Amino acid sequence: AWKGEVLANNEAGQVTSIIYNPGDVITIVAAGWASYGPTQKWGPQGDREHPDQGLICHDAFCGALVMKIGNSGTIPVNTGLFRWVAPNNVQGAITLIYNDVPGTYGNNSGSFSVNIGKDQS
Amino acid sequence: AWKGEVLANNEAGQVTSIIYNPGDVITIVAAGWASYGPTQKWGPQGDREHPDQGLICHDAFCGALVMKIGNSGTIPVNTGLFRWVAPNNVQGAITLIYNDVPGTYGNNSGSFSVNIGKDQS
Amino acid sequence: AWKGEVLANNEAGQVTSIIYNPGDVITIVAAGWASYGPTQKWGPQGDREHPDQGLICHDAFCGALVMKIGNSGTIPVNTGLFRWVAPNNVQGAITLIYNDVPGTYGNNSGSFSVNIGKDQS
Amino acid sequence: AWKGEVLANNEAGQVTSIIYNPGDVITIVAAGWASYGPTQKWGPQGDREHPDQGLICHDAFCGALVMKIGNSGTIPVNTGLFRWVAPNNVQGAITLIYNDVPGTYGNNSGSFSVNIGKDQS
Ligand SMILES: COc1ccc(C(=O)c2cc(OC)c(OC)c(OC)c2)cc1S[C@@H]1O[C@H](CO)[C@H](O)[C@H](O)[C@H]1O
Ligand SMILES: COc1ccc(C(=O)c2cc(OC)c(OC)c(OC)c2)cc1S[C@@H]1O[C@H](CO)[C@H](O)[C@H](O)[C@H]1O
Ligand SMILES: COc1ccc(C(=O)c2cc(OC)c(OC)c(OC)c2)cc1S[C@@H]1O[C@H](CO)[C@H](O)[C@H](O)[C@H]1O
Ligand SMILES: [Ca+2]
Ligand SMILES: [Ca+2]
Ligand SMILES: [Ca+2]
Ligand SMILES: [Ca+2]
Repeated sequence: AWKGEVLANNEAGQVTSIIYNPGDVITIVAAGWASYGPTQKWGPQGDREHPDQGLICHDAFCGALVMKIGNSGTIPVNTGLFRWVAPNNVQGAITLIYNDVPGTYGNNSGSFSVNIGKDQS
Repeated sequence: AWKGEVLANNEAGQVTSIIYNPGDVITIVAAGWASYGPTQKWGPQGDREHPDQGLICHDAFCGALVMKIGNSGTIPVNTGLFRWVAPNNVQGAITLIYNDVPGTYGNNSGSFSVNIGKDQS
Repeated sequence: AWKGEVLANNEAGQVTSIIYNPGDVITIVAAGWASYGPTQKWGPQGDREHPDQGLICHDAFCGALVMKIGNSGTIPVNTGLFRWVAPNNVQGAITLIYNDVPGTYGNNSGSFSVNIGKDQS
Repeated sequence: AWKGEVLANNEAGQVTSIIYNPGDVITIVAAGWASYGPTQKWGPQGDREHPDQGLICHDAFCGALVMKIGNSGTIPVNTGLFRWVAPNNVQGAITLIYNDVPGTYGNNSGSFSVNIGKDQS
């Protein structure tokens, strides 16, 4: 398994040791509090009231946890994924990223703690 | 494994099909949006700004997900637990409960979608 | 999980650390060479040519690996069981035993090396 | 997971659905009775008394279960593998094969029933 943190201010995102291969089943659990700028903080599902001004993932809220698998588009993680199979034909290293608008990470704060494991299959 | 909804207004809580036995390793993933009364909604970590006015779980925020195992006291769940082993001598049915003040659940709204599975041991 | 040795000359068999609980899924893998008396040796499936002269398990060959779960009768194991669920209402410690005729274990030799794990459920 | 039969008389072997990838933990359970020619039959550990006359796998007995992983050389399976990882730089499709001398498969009979699963990591 992999265990680490994802900083809200990291535009590049946090590379993990997990390589998603075809047929893999994985479980992700994410926790913690972070901000895209404001004083308030939000958990891994982010801020359901904030408008999307060009987020790196249009299928999750501003301040939510998202990922890429290899060269893929952004995929919502939020609080996690239970015994999940990639619905698309994606393969490769998982990178975790805080959902914010490109070029606006500098004022972000906080972090999520994240576990990723492969399940039986 | 078990998958189901934990209603915010369900004061008795949601009994699951999971019996926790000594040595069991479990994973929980919880998602969704709910309120203890206000117009706003919060995830399974609840509302970090809201004071404790007599919650069923003093170790989690108002609006968070908690559980009991058989006749245990409440245990925080929040977004979930990854390959978790019970610290205390506990056993029996896992029940999932929305964290609010007893007798104040009537004005609650939303639900959390929750998966629980036993892991390889 | 549990790992250990099942000696062919141990009429009581080997009590393992595994407590089989309702709903568990288990995997057993057994390996090695053992004898019920002759200079020849046989693997965990035993000797398919040998008549049953009062074996502890009538559903496996003489020299096979078998088990008991709590107060059950003998259940054939042979080379192992893959993601296996016990009959309804069978529960308790798993005991591994070499299949021979009671009172005839003293001339036995060799052992099976066995792994038992709980699988995801 | 994969489940299927490996015939003793199939020189090329049984190609499975399992692609072994770097990091994968696998379990195999093999069972059954087969012959390399004589009237006797042996399980997946094969015949410990038969000399090696140019077997496809010098590390296992004649009549044992063996495998190839992608372009690897033969690797013993015998009764199976419990939560096993392959050597570095061994990867690809698993093919299961009865251990005999090339060109001598036609007088073989019987089959092994095999299960292969990927385990939690
Ligand atoms: C207290 O935090 C904010 C309040 C409003 C905005 C807006 O930019 C905004 C702009 C609007 O019109 C131009 C608008 O509609 C009238 C609106 O509706 C609520 C919000 C952004 C932020 S944080 C700000 O968020 C962005 C991400 O969207 C970046 O993360 C930035 O670094 C943050 O400071
Ligand atoms: C070389 O070792 C043996 C040879 C024959 C027997 C028989 O008792 C036997 C008797 C038969 O008919 C009367 C028979 O006819 C089909 C047969 O066929 C192969 C074998 C047992 C044994 S080992 C002996 O085995 C027993 C368990 O069966 C005990 O484990 C004992 O300790 C061993 O010495
Ligand atoms: C070394 O391998 C053998 C040698 C001889 C035989 C016999 O068929 C045979 C025939 C006899 O009469 C004509 C006989 O007289 C009593 C005898 O004594 C033992 C054996 C079979 C085998 S198995 C052989 O194994 C190889 C692998 O090593 C191949 O799998 C082959 O296909 C098998 O036949
Ligand atoms: Ca920002
Ligand atoms: Ca309330
Ligand atoms: Ca004996
Ligand atoms: Ca042959």
